Amino acid sequence: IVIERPNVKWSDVAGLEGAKEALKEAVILPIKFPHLFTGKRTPWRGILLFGPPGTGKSYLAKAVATEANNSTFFSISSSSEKLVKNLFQLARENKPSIIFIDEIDSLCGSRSENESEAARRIKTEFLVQMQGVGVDNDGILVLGATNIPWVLDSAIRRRFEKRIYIPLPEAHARAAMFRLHLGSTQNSLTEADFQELGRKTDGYSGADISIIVRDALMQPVRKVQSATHFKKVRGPSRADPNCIVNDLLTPCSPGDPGAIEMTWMDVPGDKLLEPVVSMWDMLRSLSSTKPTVNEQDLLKLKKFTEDFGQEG
Ligand SMILES: Nc1ncnc2c1ncn2[C@@H]1O[C@H](COP(=O)(O)OP(=O)(O)O)[C@@H](O)[C@H]1O
Repeated sequence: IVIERPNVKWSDVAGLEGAKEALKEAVILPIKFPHLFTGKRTPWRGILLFGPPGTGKSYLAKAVATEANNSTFFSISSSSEKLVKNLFQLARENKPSIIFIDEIDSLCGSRSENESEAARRIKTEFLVQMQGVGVDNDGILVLGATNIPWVLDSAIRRRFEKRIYIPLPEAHARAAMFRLHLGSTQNSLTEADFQELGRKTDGYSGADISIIVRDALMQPVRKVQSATHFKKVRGPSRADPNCIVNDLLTPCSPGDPGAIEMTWMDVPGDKLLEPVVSMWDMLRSLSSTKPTVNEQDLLKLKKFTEDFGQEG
């Protein structure tokens, strides 16, 4: 449904050097330098991003969605469904355009034979759109995401000539994801800290880490809400940062010199000085969270890789 353009720069996507290049070569260059991809170099029709969950598929998708030079981006997902015909339409009308279908593994059921009457109808609607009588020769590419690609139907799988794997982040990659998600928020983690976190999250996916930071990140909020005492520290003016004040209030332990008796209720709106997210927090946040992506994922996944190679 969403017909937007996001703001996820390659920089934000950590790791995935090759995915990045592979996607530049098949999506961005053909757009910028059309004369280069004519004749025998017509870019592939559909790319299929696949691999363990939370490794970057959807995310990376938005990356190309931003790096698409005004080349309108269309995104749909698992959700009278002739609206498929309708999607490709506005797409051809606005070429060059991209189509991203998250978790394409939706329309299928190649395990326990999950079968529906008209879902067999929904598939073929699009399964036909791939060629089109009125050739969509246009600069239109179809992106497909999936964490369970083997359950895919050869019918669709084989309309994606170029397929890309999206792996579990390596060390350096993790570290950056910690710094990235932390964003520009007040904290106190040193480089050596990120690297140490990177080393600790061995085997975690990118979504796992994001789930971690989003938690630790909320640590200074809890401390402020659940506090019982507040010191009276000195720090930047809430209304004008470059003007220190010796007036701000910050939550602190009852057993601390300068500890006033009162909760956030009393703390004025513009005198609150929040704590900085710390390494002790991220670690506590890391502990109560364990990697989900087990070897089966890569196991039944390694299969698809070998037994299907390209041409799907
Ligand atoms: N390689 C990555 N770089 C930065 N963030 C990532 C990466 N992979 C996953 N994430 C995080 O997880 C989310 C995207 O998950 P995707 O949508 O990548 O999961 P799927 O890959 O869809 O399971 C984003 O919100 C992002 O914060």
